[PDB]
Amino acid sequence: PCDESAERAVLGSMLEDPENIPLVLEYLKEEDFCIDEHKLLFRVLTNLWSEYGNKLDFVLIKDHLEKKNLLQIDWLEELYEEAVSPDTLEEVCKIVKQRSAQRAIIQLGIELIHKGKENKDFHTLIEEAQSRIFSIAESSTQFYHVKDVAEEVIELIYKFKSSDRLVTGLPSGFTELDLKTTGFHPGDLIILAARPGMGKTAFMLSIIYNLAKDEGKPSAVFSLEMSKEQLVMRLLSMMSEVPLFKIRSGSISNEDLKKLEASAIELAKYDIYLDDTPALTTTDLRIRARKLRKEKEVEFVAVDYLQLLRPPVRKSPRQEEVAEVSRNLKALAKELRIPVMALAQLSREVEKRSDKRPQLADLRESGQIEQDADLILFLHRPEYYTKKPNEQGIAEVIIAKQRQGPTDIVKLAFIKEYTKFANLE
Amino acid sequence: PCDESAERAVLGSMLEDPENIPLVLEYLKEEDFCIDEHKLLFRVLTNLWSEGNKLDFVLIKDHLEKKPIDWLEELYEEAVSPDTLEEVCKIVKQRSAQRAIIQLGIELIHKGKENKDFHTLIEEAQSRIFSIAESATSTQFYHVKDVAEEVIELIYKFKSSDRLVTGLPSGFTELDLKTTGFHPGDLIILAARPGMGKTAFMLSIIYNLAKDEGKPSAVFSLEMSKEQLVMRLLSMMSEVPLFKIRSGSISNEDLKKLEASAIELAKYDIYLDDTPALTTTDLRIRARKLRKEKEVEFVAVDYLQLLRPPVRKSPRQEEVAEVSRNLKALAKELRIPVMALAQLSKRPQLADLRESGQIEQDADLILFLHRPEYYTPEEQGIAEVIIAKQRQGPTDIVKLAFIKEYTKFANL
Amino acid sequence: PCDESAERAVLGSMLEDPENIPLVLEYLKEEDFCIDEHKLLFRVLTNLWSEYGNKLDFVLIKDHLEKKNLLQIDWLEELYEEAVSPDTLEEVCKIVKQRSAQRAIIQLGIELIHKGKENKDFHTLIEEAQSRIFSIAESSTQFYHVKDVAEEVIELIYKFKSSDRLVTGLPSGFTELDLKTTGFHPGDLIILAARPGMGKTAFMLSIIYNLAKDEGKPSAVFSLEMSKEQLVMRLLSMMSEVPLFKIRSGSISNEDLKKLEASAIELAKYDIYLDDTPALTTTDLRIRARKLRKEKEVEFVAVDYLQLLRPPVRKSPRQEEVAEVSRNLKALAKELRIPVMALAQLSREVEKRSDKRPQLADLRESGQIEQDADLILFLHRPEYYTKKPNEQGIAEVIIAKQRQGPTDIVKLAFIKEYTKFANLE
Amino acid sequence: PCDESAERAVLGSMLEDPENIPLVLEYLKEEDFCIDEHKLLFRVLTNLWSEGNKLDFVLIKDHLEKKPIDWLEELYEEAVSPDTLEEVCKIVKQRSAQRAIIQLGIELIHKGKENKDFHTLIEEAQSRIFSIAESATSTQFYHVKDVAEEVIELIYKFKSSDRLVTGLPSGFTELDLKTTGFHPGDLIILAARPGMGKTAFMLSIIYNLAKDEGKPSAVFSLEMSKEQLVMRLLSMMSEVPLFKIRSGSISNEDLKKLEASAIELAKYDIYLDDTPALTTTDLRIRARKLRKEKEVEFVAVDYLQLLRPPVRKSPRQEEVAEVSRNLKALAKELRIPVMALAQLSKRPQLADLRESGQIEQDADLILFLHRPEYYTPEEQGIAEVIIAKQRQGPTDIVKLAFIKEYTKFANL
Ligand SMILES: Nc1ncnc2c1ncn2[C@@H]1O[C@H](COP(=O)(O)OP(=O)(O)O)[C@@H](O)[C@H]1O
Ligand SMILES: Nc1ncnc2c1ncn2[C@@H]1O[C@H](COP(=O)(O)OP(=O)(O)O)[C@@H](O)[C@H]1O
Ligand SMILES: Nc1ncnc2c1ncn2[C@@H]1O[C@H](COP(=O)(O)OP(=O)(O)O)[C@@H](O)[C@H]1O
Ligand SMILES: Nc1ncnc2c1ncn2[C@@H]1O[C@H](COP(=O)(O)OP(=O)(O)O)[C@@H](O)[C@H]1O
Ligand SMILES: [Mg+2]
Ligand SMILES: [Mg+2]
Ligand SMILES: [Mg+2]
Ligand SMILES: [Mg+2]
Ligand SMILES: [Sr+2]
Ligand SMILES: [Sr+2]
Repeated sequence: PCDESAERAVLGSMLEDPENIPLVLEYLKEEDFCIDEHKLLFRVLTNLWSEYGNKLDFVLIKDHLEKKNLLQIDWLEELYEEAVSPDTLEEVCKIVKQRSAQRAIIQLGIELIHKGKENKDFHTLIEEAQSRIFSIAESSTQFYHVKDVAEEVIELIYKFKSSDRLVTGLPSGFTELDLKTTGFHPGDLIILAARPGMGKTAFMLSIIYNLAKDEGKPSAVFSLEMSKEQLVMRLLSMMSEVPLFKIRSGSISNEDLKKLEASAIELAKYDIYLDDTPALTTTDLRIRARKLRKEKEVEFVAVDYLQLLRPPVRKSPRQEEVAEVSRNLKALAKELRIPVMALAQLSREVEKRSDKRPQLADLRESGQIEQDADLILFLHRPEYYTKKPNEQGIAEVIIAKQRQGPTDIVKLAFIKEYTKFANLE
Repeated sequence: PCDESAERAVLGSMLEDPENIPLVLEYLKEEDFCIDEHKLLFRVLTNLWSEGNKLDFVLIKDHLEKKPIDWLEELYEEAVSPDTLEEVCKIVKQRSAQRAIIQLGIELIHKGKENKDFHTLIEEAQSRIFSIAESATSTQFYHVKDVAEEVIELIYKFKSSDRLVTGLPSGFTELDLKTTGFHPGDLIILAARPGMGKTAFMLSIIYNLAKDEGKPSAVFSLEMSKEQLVMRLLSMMSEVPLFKIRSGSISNEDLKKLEASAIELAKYDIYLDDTPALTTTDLRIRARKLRKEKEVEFVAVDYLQLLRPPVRKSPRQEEVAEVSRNLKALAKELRIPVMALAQLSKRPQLADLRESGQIEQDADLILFLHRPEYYTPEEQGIAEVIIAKQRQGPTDIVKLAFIKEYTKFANL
Repeated sequence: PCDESAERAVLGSMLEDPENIPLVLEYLKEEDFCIDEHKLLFRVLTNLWSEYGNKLDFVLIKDHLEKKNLLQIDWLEELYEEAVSPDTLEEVCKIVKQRSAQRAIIQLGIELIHKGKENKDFHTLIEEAQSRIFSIAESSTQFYHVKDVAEEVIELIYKFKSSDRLVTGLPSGFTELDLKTTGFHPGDLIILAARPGMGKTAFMLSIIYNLAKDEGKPSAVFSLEMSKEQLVMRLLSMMSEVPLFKIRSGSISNEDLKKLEASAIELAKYDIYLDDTPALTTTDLRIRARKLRKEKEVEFVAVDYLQLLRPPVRKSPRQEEVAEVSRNLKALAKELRIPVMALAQLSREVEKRSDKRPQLADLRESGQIEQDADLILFLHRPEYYTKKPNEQGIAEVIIAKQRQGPTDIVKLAFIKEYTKFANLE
Repeated sequence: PCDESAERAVLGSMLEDPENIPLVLEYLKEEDFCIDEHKLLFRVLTNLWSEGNKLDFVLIKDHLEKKPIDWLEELYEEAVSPDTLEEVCKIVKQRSAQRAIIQLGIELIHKGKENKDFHTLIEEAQSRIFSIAESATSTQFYHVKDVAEEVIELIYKFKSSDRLVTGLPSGFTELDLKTTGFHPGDLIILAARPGMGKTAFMLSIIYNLAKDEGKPSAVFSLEMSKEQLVMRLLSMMSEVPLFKIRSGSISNEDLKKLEASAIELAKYDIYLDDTPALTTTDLRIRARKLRKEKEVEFVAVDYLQLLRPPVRKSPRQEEVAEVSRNLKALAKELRIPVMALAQLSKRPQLADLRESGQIEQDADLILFLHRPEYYTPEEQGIAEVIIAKQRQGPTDIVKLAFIKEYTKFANL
């Protein structure tokens, strides 16, 4: 009817890292604990976290205990030992919650029988039972009346009205796309989806370069696909307009080198953070993105690419794993209050159709990703298909999903040599 | 917890006077009696009314001929005054109500004892608590006599009402004409290709419902944020295009319109929950509470494929079909119409929907949306609402106006 | 090697509700219990249930304990507390049985080694081992010789011979179908299967109406699809011949109302019980059907419809769940000793064939339902398909499975307006 | 538990006289000896018989040339009288039998210790107990010499028998002619579309088997009740149509015929189990006991798809194929022919059966039933039995008569 070993880890994980506390607070409340010992500890830490926030210590906790007189400590240290990982922490919180809910239900049953054996009004008992089951149901996210939501929406309209910006939110750097898309707003998820070799990795690089150079803003990229050196080397080729194949092959002119050196200096000026760790769990990416957001102030985060990410617990069907990863990414974007852009790859059936450009259906094949991506961009290169079209050297960016406006298409220039996207005229 | 003597006196009093029996029949029924012998005598006495009204001891014998005469005569000796009787009838009912509660208590303990996801346990616990609260009896079967009378009263109400529609109106006159309306306990499915304006059509329905019918509604938006959704509706009301809103391109004339729309919308009662992925069980639990607390007469879910079952099924279609069944069960339980939106992979037809996991079989009403201008020609400003399935019978089509910029539906 | 917590619940569940005892008796025997304490309790209750049957109390049990002197009681009350649900009861009985069987096997092994170390005849030991494993195997349903079965069959033939009935068993109300089908016999499962909108819900209503009116017999319907009000409202339309669409729309003439009122009076005369609970588990339906059979005496039960029912434990493939539900329904029909009729829906592929009528294969698509349904009926409306056939207003009932006779087809009249089936001429 | 000296004397006695060795060879074999040295000397001595019959010490040396001579001479000194020898041979065998039992005991403990469904544990426990009981030795391998002699004896029995059929006859002469018959340890599959009379054909087989061959049979009827099935057979015997039986339409002349058929059927030994859904493991356990207790020489299962494996498999075909393998294993273990009926989704052919989960590969014999009148013409009263697969080789077809009303099969 209860599990202590579980509660032990919940309290312990809260002791070692304070940040863990809120996470537990979302999952649990003081009274899912069977032990009064634990309910007190849950209470004091819950209060302590708000007052001291992140910098909560063990000596500081001890001093607070002494002032209260609540304390009489080795046990606390033992609990600290018992600390468990964030993923396991979520797991043990869940099992604690289920036991608690089970206890609560059985208790209601016991009471109703007792009340029933005694003589009381039927209406009173059932209404209270309704209230009690409602309370158990509440213990999480609730319903919102339109009046409260309306007030926040109006405030958002005010901020848009009061802005001096041609494009609200972070600009992409590509004028026609940037105008019709209205930009990248804080807390939304953007999806750049294209077939392999369509230049989405390059497009990401163009975006982050344009952001750092023109807007003077820092960005972060998790590159699961290519190493940080390859990413930077490609970027230098984009800046200096020295062909990438020559750089990698090792054939360069002294004049070409000086151009590359200068490009390196200018790039060093810009603030850009790279993580090339090959396969990250959503939990891993979340942790890294959190701290990177705190230490460095990043207004944009790119993940390349989506399919390379994996859930903390693997499932058998592929689609559920993707859909889960997507759902987390959107959750992260909101949490960080910055735009998050995830890249995605398209399956073979895209090119089996006579149109040869991407469609919404092609993305579905990967899962129910679309449901919460606030903007969806496709990349297409007809040229990719063959030599012949006299068109070539051009690439088209399709705007499959917008919250603001209708479906539209934007044509831009793409130079295969330097792997650089540029505005047409 | 029942009394043989307290109710036993009810039977005696019924034997003595045949005018006593309708009085007890009003207060209590056969199920409330603890003893089979009392229930049986209660049964025959109630049935005695139809087919001699006042023969007080020889129809008793007559009933015995087709079916303890000394014993009932002993019961005859035990009887009480009519003022006495109402009191003892009340105590018989409460003891019966007591049993129902105790039974519920035992069941609730059992549920806790079982092994299920706690959400499931909470969901199943709510259903039993609500059913017993409504019925006052553990048993859910109803004799047709009781149902028939209630139906007749309902028929009176339908006749005496000025139609329009006996069910909840969409706000669109012609569609509302072909459909009886949205009745309590049925599932309505709005299915269309992406960008056909089904999300907007839902907003139009709930808005028209709130303003004209003064009725509360609930929307579960799995796709777009509660904030995102609301701006939409404000855009529909004030007729200011979303692109202008966001761009910062708007003017003061635009604003005040948006503010007024915000005030007007705040007047209406509409509840929103945006949870990115809901299980059907979560949704019923939440809708369960929302129906009790705020009394919402309509529920919209956007959209269907975003929902998932408590236990995952294979591969897809069965999982989606499972969701449909759950929503239907929700509509039945909450006794309100529930509308779920669905996405589709010339016009659209039923076959296209079947590829999506065969929802058509569990649905009481199916609506499609089609916008010929979206495919792109010929002069047009219109979008058509198709009815694939109606419990009544015929498939029919309703045109309506659609404004691309405001994403607003209107009667022609 | 054993589980007490399990045995605790088995005894407890028997204490609170006597009816639970036989269920346990089917699953378990006195000696699957590791505790002598439990074996005594199992023994006394097993004996007690037969003598007192359903009305077995706690004071009465205590008095019996005292007369025996077996008793010396708080523990018994604690056991009563420990009572578990019917579904869980089945689950814990299973785990008790497995431990018991495991113990039994290991014991045989121990003995054989002991016997082996000692000097005994090989033939004697192995034969006894064969006997012992046979006993474990027995502890459930056995083989029946044809001689015993023949005697019961002959008795059934006698009852058919000695009957004054044109149709033995419950009549359907439709003369041609009723004659060739020979009727609905006690303890068999009938399946009415048709595509959505083919009028099976209406056909059920016709059957139950005809039963109550003509034969003066009570019936029960579990309507998972439509509410009790909708079901009754439709039925009133069938009786009064007032079109259903007018009733629901609210357009009626005072003359039409009086007809409806009279129909309500006549319907109130008939005994029909309705349960509109939306999704029932097989366990739920079984419990309700049991008590409804005991309190009210119902000779017919209809379930509309099959796919809406669900097993106590959900499985991943759909077909296994259906097949399980079917299997339970047949088991219920036998148990209740009354005919049980379940309605089933047919998938899209029925109308993808040029014949456009249902076939046995169409039903298979839903699972191995057919294996035990004692009669299978299909409904077909060619008219449903289009206006044109000059035929219309007619519906055909196909007799796919019969135990008595060959495959046959019966044509009947169907009025779309009133949603009523009627005999043709 | 063996004795070096007790058996050691057996070896000595074999050294002394070459007429002693066939006496011990009759009682015991090489496996019964505890020591490798004894087994090896036993081996060479047994093989010494074929290729000098009576050289008592120099073939010993001869065997040593191609392969402890002082030691065996010590064994030579230890020997005993021929009456003595039979006794010590008996004790060697029993100690050996002892070991087999103890080994079985250890294994049985292990099985209990493992984690499986208890039915599985009981099934696996039975198989080991039966094999050791039959073999008297833990090991199941047999040298071909022993098998060859048994085969030869069997060949004698086949030759000296008046055929007809060396295997179990169906009752239908021409079919029985083309098939050797139903032999012990093989799987026969009767596959046909619904209503082709495969259930009836089975009843005809088991009836003809019981009446003429005086042999017991077992049927697992998963589809129809034991009562339902039996009436059928009574209908077949008395030639009274089922529709008349049930309708109450029958006459006294009909009855007595049914009663006589009931008496005649009661004379025959036939065992029925109707369990709606059986696992294959349950079926073997039950058939295991039924074969031992009542000694049934034939088993029929109606029908195949209704069976299910101990562990569920995906999606379907593999699950069904698994069932086939299990039944084959059952036929092998019980050493009797096992016949399973199957349903099919011009004539019917092997391809149609393969769609059903590829049973053809595990089956020793495959029979199809076809009734051209059922499809409906031309004058006809006949149904054909097709052989798709025979271990011998050729596919062939056998006509037979079929009476629609009695559902009865007969020779033309
Ligand atoms: N190292 C390289 N050398 C030469 N051309 C390249 C190189 N990398 C990419 N390209 C060209 O430019 C495009 C770059 O796209 P890429 O970076 O592969 O995006 P994605 O990750 O979507 O495949 C490719 O289509 C290819 O034609
Ligand atoms: N500013 C605009 N100009 C033109 N069309 C627009 C504008 N804003 C929205 N739309 C159109 O309105 C439609 C909204 O449909 P929506 O309700 O989102 O459909 P669904 O519910 O299927 O997602 C989109 O198809 C979009 O093309
Ligand atoms: N409320 C109604 N109003 C008008 N016609 C109806 C109504 N309900 C059913 N019908 C007609 O009569 C038939 C009733 O069948 P229905 O009750 O839907 O059985 P099922 O459950 O098999 O679909 C339908 O085919 C339809 O044409
Ligand atoms: N009274 C009857 N009149 C005509 N045909 C009948 C009668 N009774 C049974 N039959 C036929 O006999 C056949 C019985 O076949 P059956 O052994 O059940 O086949 P299966 O084993 O494939 O189920 C059915 O096809 C049925 O049509
Ligand atoms: Mg890439
Ligand atoms: Mg939408
Ligand atoms: Mg229906
Ligand atoms: Mg059959
Ligand atoms: Sr109290
Ligand atoms: Sr001993």
